[PDB]
Amino acid sequence: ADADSLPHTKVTLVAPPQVHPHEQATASGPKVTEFTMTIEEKKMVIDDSGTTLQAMTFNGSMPGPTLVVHEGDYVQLTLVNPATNAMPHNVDFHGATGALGGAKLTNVNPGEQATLRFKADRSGTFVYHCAPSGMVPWHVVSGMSGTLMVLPRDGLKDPAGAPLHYDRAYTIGEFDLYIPKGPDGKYKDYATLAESYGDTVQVMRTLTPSHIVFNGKVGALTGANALTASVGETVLLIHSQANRDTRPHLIGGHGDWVWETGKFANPPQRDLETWFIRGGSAGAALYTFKQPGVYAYLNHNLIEAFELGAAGHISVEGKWNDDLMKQIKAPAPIPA
Amino acid sequence: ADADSLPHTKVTLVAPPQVHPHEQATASGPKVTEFTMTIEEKKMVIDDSGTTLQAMTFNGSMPGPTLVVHEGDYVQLTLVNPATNAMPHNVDFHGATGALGGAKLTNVNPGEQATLRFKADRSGTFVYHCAPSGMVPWHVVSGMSGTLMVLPRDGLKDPAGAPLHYDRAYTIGEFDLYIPKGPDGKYKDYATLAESYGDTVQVMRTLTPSHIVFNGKVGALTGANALTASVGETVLLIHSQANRDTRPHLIGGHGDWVWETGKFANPPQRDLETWFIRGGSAGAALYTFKQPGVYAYLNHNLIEAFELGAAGHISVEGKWNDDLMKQIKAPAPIPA
Amino acid sequence: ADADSLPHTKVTLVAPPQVHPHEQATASGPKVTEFTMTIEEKKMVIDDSGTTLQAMTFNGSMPGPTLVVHEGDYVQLTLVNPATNAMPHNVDFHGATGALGGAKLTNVNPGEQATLRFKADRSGTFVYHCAPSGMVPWHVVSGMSGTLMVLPRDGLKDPAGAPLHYDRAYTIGEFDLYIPKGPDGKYKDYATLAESYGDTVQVMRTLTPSHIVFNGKVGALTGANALTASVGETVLLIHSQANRDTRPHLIGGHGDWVWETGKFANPPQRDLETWFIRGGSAGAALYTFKQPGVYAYLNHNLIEAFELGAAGHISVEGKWNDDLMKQIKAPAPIPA
Ligand SMILES: [Cl-]
Ligand SMILES: [Cl-]
Ligand SMILES: [Cl-]
Ligand SMILES: [Cu+2]
Ligand SMILES: [Cu+2]
Ligand SMILES: [Cu+2]
Ligand SMILES: [Cu+2]
Ligand SMILES: [Cu+2]
Ligand SMILES: [Cu+2]
Repeated sequence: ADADSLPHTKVTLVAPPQVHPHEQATASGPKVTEFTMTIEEKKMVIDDSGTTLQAMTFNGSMPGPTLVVHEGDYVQLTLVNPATNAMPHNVDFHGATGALGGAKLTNVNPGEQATLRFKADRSGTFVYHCAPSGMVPWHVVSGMSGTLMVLPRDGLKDPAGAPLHYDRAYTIGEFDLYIPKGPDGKYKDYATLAESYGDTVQVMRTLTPSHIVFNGKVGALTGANALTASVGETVLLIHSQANRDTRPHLIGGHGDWVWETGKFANPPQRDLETWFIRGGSAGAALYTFKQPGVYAYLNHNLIEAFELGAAGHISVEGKWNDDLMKQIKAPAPIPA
Repeated sequence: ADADSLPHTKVTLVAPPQVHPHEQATASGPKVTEFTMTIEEKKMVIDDSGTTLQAMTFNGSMPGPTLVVHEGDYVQLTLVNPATNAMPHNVDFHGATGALGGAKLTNVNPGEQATLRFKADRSGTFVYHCAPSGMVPWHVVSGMSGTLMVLPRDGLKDPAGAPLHYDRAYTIGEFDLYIPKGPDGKYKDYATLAESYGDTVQVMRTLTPSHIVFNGKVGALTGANALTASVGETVLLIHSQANRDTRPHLIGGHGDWVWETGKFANPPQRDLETWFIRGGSAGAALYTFKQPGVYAYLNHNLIEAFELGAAGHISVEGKWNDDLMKQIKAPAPIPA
Repeated sequence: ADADSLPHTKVTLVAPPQVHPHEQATASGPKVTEFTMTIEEKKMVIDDSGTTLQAMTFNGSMPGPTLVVHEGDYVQLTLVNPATNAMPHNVDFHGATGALGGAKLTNVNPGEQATLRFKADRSGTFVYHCAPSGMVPWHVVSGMSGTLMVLPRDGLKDPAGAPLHYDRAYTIGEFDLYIPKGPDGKYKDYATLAESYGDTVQVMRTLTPSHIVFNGKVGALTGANALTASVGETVLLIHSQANRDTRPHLIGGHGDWVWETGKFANPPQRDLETWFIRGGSAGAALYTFKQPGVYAYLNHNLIEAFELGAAGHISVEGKWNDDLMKQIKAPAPIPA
């Protein structure tokens, strides 16, 4: 079980909301799984009015990509901070043990890279985020977080030990954003990342976000970018929030099996209407679709969802089942 | 199990905080349980200073009445929107599957009605609320929500499978309200429902409620309207919050058995001091009273309870038990 | 089991973050455990800029000391309100049954004392706090709360019934503070406790704390006051929040066994990254350290932790384990 003598394999990451190909149950023994990520500081448009955010990312996306391994594997990560960036970064994995999650060993300035290895000995969905000494909250709320999923080697199980299987996995990162407003009542636009600092920290101290978005912008998971599924398919919905609580709900569906604290050695709860992800954690839910149609997935503080942006769509094909729900009489004039 | 061939029965609903008569464990087979609700838009007084709210309700109350059925039954609801109302409404049941909880099939304008049927296949306490496209948060925080309780056919059980029974059930809906203040520092009073819209949405965006009330007003469950019980009685306390988290506590008592996520196929937790209802869900707790006296039931963010209004009273008759608690020496001067 | 015929023993309390000496598993039968606490109203400095708080305490500390007994014991407490204080106080134990937790029987004015006894029949960590009629939120957020820990007579157990043992226990009280700012943008300093009242209640109503501290001040658990442990030691971390939610996280570690609702008759959850303490409750977590180094323990809303103060340090001695984590390549220039 000395990692230096195990087989090494390289994985290619994919952008959210997809998750890279992987096995659930596996017959493999432990290995060293190698990953690479590159930091990207960039301005982005987060809404339909042109509001911008001076963002900081892992691999260009919010959230960063999901990494998937099995309990007992070793994660080997090369973190690259290109010289086009202006700030120093690092990475803290909540799934790792020691040295502030690895943040003490991965401090890279622009133009540097570093390589860390850690044993993934605990199963579950865990957050990873940047955490530079003295600038922690700002790097996290500007985009620097993602999920590491450590599956049990035997796959997911229900409370009685029966196997659970998913057909598709989707990853959703939810981000509370603090965009300053100027004296004319409009959101401010900054020329550089450093310029946004001072106004931004003052808005963070009110504890009131201007916007709360799934995957980088208002409406990111709607229209042509909605998630897709069919009747009879089982989906795994991974949800991460690295700084603030959230309470996910699928309108028209449920959480058939949910790990709200996200740790797969504990039994899941069933039939949930709305579950709770603690700020600084990732959780997971399974659902098998039984009816076709458009579904909304959102934070069930409804003001956060519909006024501030934390909502997305799932578009599901198949045949309608009148035994589960039926319109007995359509809307019509009250009888006189 | 085709609902068109099952026996149909009509139920008469009662106003909160009572719950309509029902069986716990039952020997009946599945049936179609028919209900009717009528929407009422009305101005109400929510506090002792005369502050009003341009409210929207189901059946005239906040919360709407609790509906009770058994797992495997079908719920058939006729929703009536009278022509005295000004807005369109609908209903989303978190306990149902498909068509946005039934909201896509129940869109009624003033002067219309519609009838929906759905299978109640999952046990637990679930929220139901209005959800009109583009106006969701406003209809919910103005009053439009209630609870649907789906009991297991065998009644409630503890973690080891032993039967649990309640003598009385009470339903509490908790509502975060966003009442705008004018330039003189006083709360505004609006002539019509539509006029309150624009100021109200601006207060919702701060995420800071002006008031947080149980059942429609500050002090609704105090004085002559306090809940009542006696020593040795077991009560079921159902608590719903359709938009914001809350953390219920019984001062002087406990939660003997609690389902905080509200889903009866999961084992309850015991001996809780304070539990947690996620915004967009209903939960339930059982308690057997052992001491007489006045008890307070409240949201244990104490500022929310005592400054903003989220607190109520339970008045309990019976005999005091000095083995559980005894005053050894009453307040007296410190000995010199 | 008549408490008047049981053996009585007096315990001497210690200041947080330590906990008074006690047994875990015990062969003793029930007893009456006697404690004394004295109230102290005092001004304190809570940060490095000189900001003061007109505070109210139990025994001079925030939080008050942790009291430890075993399930079935009786707690006998003498509460003393010295005549140097200006206000009336009392105590509500969430672990007790009846008379508003004992608050109806312990109303002491300055110059008075009173003695209460109650059966500790439910195991777990429970909050105790002051609760004077009409002034409840203010006495609690000014400092008046602590934890009562009721251990099972057989000690802590895992979900399968296996014994769990801790080598050290630490108690952390987290306090949301509402310090008013004057017209010059600086925090106000008050000559007396009564003078702070009116400005303070207005800040409480915004629901936005100015500061959120562990054990009385920003940086209380850092530097020479950091908590200490060694590799291989198992620590019990007790965390109380009497008014507002919090979400504890150990950077570089985990919660090996956690009771987030704090009630030891329920099975713990394992491998948690971040857990959740409901406002108005205390919870507990166990962790066995595997790596040496400085660890941070904090509220994982990172703005609350690093901008408002809710963070502390644990300093751990021992030998580094490269099989759990290893730096493969230190930060260096990207290869060209
Ligand atoms: Cl919804
Ligand atoms: Cl209380
Ligand atoms: Cl952290
Ligand atoms: Cu960074
Ligand atoms: Cu973290
Ligand atoms: Cu409506
Ligand atoms: Cu809903
Ligand atoms: Cu007091
Ligand atoms: Cu309390």
